[PDB]
Amino acid sequence: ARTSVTRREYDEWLNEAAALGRALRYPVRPEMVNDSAGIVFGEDQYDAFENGLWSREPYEAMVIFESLNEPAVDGLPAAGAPFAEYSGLCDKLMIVHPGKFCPPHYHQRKTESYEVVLGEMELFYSPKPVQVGEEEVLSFTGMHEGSPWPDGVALPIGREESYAALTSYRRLRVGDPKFVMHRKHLHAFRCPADSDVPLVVREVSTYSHEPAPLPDWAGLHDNSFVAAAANSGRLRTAIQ
Amino acid sequence: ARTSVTRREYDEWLNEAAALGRALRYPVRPEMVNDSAGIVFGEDQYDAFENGLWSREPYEAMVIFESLNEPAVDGLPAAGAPFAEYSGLCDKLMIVHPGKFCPPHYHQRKTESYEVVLGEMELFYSPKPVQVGEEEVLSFTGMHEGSPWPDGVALPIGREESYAALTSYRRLRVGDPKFVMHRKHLHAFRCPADSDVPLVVREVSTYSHEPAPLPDWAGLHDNSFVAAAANSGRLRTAIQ
Amino acid sequence: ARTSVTRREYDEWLNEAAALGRALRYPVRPEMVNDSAGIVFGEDQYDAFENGLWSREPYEAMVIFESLNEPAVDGLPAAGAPFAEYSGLCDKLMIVHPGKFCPPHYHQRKTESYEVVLGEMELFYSPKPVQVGEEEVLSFTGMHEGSPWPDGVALPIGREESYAALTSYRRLRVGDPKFVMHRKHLHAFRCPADSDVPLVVREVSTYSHEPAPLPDWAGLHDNSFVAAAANSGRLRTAIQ
Amino acid sequence: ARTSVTRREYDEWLNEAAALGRALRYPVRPEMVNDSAGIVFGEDQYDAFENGLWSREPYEAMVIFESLNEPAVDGLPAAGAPFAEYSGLCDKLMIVHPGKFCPPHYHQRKTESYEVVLGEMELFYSPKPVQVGEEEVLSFTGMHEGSPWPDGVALPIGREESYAALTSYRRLRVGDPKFVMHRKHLHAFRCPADSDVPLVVREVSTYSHEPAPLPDWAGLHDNSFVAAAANSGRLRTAIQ
Ligand SMILES: [Mn+2]
Ligand SMILES: [Mn+2]
Ligand SMILES: [Mn+2]
Ligand SMILES: [Mn+2]
Repeated sequence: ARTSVTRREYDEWLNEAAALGRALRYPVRPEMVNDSAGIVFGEDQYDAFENGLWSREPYEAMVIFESLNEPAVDGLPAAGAPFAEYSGLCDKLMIVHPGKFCPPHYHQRKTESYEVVLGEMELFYSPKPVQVGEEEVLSFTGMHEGSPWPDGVALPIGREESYAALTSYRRLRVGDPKFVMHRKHLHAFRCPADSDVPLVVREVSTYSHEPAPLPDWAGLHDNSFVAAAANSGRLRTAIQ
Repeated sequence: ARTSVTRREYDEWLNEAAALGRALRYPVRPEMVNDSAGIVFGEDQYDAFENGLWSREPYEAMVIFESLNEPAVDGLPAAGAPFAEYSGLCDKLMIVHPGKFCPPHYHQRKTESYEVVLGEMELFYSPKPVQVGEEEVLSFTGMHEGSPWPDGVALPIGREESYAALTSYRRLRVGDPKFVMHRKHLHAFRCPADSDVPLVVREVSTYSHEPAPLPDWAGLHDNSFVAAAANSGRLRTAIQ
Repeated sequence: ARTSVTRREYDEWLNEAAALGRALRYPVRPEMVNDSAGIVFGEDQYDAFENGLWSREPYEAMVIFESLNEPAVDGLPAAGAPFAEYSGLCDKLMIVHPGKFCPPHYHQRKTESYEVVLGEMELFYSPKPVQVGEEEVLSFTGMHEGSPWPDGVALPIGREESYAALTSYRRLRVGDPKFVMHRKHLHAFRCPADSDVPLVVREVSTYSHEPAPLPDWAGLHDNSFVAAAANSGRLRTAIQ
Repeated sequence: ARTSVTRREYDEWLNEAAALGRALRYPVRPEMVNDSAGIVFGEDQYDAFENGLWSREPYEAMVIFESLNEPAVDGLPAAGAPFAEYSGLCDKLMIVHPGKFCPPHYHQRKTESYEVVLGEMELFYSPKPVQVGEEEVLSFTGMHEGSPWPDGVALPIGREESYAALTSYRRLRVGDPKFVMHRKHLHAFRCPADSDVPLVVREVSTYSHEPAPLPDWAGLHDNSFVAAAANSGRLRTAIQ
């Protein structure tokens, strides 16, 4: 069971990913292609590189080039500081290879939108949000129900369970309408294992908190993954 | 002095603009190409169509295809409703022809980011925000100073003044970093008059209020144009 | 019945076409955007501009940006001069708006290939080549049969006849294999009248003779259009 | 000294190259992505894979997706068969990684054109053609002189000499005019070692003879590489 990705493996992975992005017209500047864009969700997932990203095997891994992550604090009424973290502007391109996933997780503050740039995205999610604290929350459009998963979705071994709660399915393609994923909703997507290209999608969402706009913003955790193993990973990718 | 755009003029304008968008890989669906995307800022500006969009003359006009404008209310703490309008997710592509402008204006709630897809964008703005009400506002990164205007920027006749306060300049190109324009800041951009293609840019910003997420969101005006004439226009484009 | 295209009409037509080209990644340099790229096939066809290129009306018109047209004479054996004209390298992008056609014609020397860049191309042609002279010609792969025309192909009024001989149909899309159109074959294509974007296609073919590589190449006519009217046009477009 | 490329190495190499192609809008169909597109020029060059394609090391290797290679025999006068091989239509996209080369070689029949799709191409060539046989050859535009090589062009070890005769230099970029390379001219290009993306270029040339349009076309060799070692390779790539 591999426990890390080699330097060559990582660089080629993010270097191909970077060029594929620019071609697809995304402003990926070298500053952004770094030892953090490449993500492996868990020590169990480093086996993704035992056969390669073109192996078509079910693993939790991806690359994320972030071009923007504006807090949007400036100009906001002082009385809005308490809730300023539920706002903000994040823009990032994500690259997922055939068969690979972006593990089941939900965000307390972040609300995301998806725009397929290349390939097809099989989105999985829970139509019901999670009750984060006894506090009262607003409603409006919520998350619709969606469709039944298509047959044959191979899930990473040992993470089979983390997908249970994500009953709703959705197939987003290039050209489709923008898809909104409200905070507090369990989501996860994958690139069809039999894809001919890597899934590529522009994520326009609210601020991305990653472990100072405001003092109370200091190291906030906004990523909550079902499978605990995934949590010990998103933090960084072990590169030899 | 023409006082409206003919049906053919408008359709060709938005239909070229629509195709140009899809080619540049923006998800412009026909639903979005409507009698509203095409905007003429003021009765004084319908003269843009006397010689055409490729006349290279200084006029205030543009097309905006909006793919997303999510309120981001769902999942927000009830106690955040008062400030929920300062958040939200808007995604739109804008097309500005050579010599044309997006008139001087500022938003009280909206914070924008720019990503040049095609061409070059000559951004003009005021380094100081405006004092909207006696209420207290937050700070953090603010707006940097920028550079002096390049010589020879022809401004639309009769609107010469509205650009005065926008002393800071900036030339954003394809590939450059995401450019953030904080709310309360006077902004305005143009496509260089001697351009060979239309300027095209992806605007990722906070919710765009246009004349119901929450009761108090009912018909909110978040667009404040310097030149009053521009105001009586953004509302709609007179098409014969 | 309009008998010419105005300067603004022409410029806007080729200027939108030019930018759409670069966006689709075709090397359209300004030298190429000239008073010749825009083509109207016959005086009967200037009525295309009566309602516009977005009229969706059946007319023979198009724009052709030629990036290459190499004779490929250098390095060729002296003994090959007689047949050097059937060789050469031409590279051009073509833009056809919804409902418009590229009139029925055949080339004696030129053999073309099509690559759909944007939109869909409805190709019409004759499965049998024409007997040009009593001279003996070679064979090999020839032109396959193809399919029946789909219902509802509106043809330009008065040119209805010139399409008779082109019984074979073919719908080429972006991604499809390269389609080869051998010389001596009657062809003509159009952009589906109900298209949402202009048809755009990369034509890679042999040398394009337009009214000196070799003395005998001096002003050669390699374009032979069925409808006589089309012939007196391809020469130039009447611009006011 | 590695003497072959592993299955995974090969696949990932061509799989990334294939998707990069489609993104840049080239019609790369799966049939085209095969155990031949990936090319290693010589057993001395398999060490390219010891550190990877992103090693930035000087090696002779590349991938070539061929979409068209029409003989253009059909419709040609019987009396033209002797010279039909100097004609034809080849269309292919080529992918060269940072620091890698396309070894010095010349073609007796083929004449090529280059169009940079992505990156920058540093083309090297000899301004004088080679005298292939006592036969007489035609002339017209020939090959201009060009420029001095830029300092610091690292050449693959052991092949340093094969570049000597290619004294003329040229830097072709996206948007530049079509570049024509006449047959009988020694050429070779590379992607700048410090490139951020792989060089990608559309090669539109005459028929590409690879070891039956006409009987005398049977297995013709039109590729003549300076370094002998390169010749024993282009034939096939050793994959474990
Ligand atoms: Mn997420
Ligand atoms: Mn604005
Ligand atoms: Mn033709
Ligand atoms: Mn060659």
